[PDB]
Amino acid sequence: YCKFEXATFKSC
Repeated sequence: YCKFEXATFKSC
């Protein structure tokens, strides 16, 4: 989660 949620540093 937060960093690298699947795509890249996004969310949180």
